[PDB]
Amino acid sequence: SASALVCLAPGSEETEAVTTIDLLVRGGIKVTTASVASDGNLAITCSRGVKLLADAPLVEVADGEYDVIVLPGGIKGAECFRDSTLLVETVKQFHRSGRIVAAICAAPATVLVPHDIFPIGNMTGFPTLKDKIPAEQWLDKRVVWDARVKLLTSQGPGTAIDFGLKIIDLLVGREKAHEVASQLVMAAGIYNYYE
Amino acid sequence: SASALVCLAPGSEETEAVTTIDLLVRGGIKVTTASVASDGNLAITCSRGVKLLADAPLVEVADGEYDVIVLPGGIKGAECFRDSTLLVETVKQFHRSGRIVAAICAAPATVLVPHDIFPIGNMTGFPTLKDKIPAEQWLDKRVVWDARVKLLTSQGPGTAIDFGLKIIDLLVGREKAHEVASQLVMAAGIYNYYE
Ligand SMILES: [Mg+2]
Ligand SMILES: [Mg+2]
Repeated sequence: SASALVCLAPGSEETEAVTTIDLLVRGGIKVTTASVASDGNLAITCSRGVKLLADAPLVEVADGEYDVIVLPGGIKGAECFRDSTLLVETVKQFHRSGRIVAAICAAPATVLVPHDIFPIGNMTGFPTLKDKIPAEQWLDKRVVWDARVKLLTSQGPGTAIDFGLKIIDLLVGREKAHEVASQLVMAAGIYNYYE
Repeated sequence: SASALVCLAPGSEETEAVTTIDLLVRGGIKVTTASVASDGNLAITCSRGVKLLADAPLVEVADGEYDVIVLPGGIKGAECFRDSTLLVETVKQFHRSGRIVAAICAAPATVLVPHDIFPIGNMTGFPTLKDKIPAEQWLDKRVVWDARVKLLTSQGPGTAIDFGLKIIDLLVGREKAHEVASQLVMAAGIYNYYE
């Protein structure tokens, strides 16, 4: 029953987006990808040229019943998100309605901080952009989950597995996260949800 | 100047394919994606439903002068590769002309073994498919580079970074592989090609 709205824009980071989508599907989460292209185009060219088809334009699915909204990074993709009134309103509405906001890489500093969506809360993002996250909020962790504000953040292409697994934990739980992790041949430095 | 031909078929594993493409581009390698087993259609639905647009049909690019041919996994995609005469012949021709064959996940066992492409090569692949690789050829390692036959293999979605980085090391050098690795925020456990 859990569901995720994964946003995509021209210049989104394709490893971040695709890894996350794949993991969520493996976790039994229904995924809808939403284009935030300004014209509604669904055929998105990502930051390294990968061409990815979104399922729907954001305006058609933003009001949907999703448990989490996911913001991939990629500098130009994140700038598109920042500059989209609809995207920002949608993020705010997920937060205000008690749902989860998940953002990786460039997205925290580029989207969340300028719009002051989370004035209180811990967050991370891509490390070269750490001076764009307020110092009292920054943590240098692969994933940061601040349950007080239901904000999940993560750092870069290489933390996309950690990020996706944490979304699975938050939507479906530890058993499913561990199950998905066990499928991947993941590196020892990524938490695998069993103790 | 280095270039790569990344093959895509219905059911290819999208994290494996996309992570590899992204890393290669970050390494300064020109990447062409080719659809296989689709009668020329460029829209490829991957194993978890991610839809990619390939650059060209394989038949149109198979005789390009790429330095490496990359075979993503995903069991259905790898079966399409196995069952495509053009794919198999292209892989053989890359090898005979002194170029690299790179295969991940289901691709070694599904494509390389049944066609006896590398009959005494050493190789890895997805662990649950160990029984599909002749016992004397199997290594259980995140990445295997058999320099004698120019065969690069790797294990799963979670080894796609390791796989892509070794391609960069081989085609454009260790310093570039480290530069790319340093961009990613990689997990502990993955080799970063530093000094
Ligand atoms: Mg503040
Ligand atoms: Mg044999």
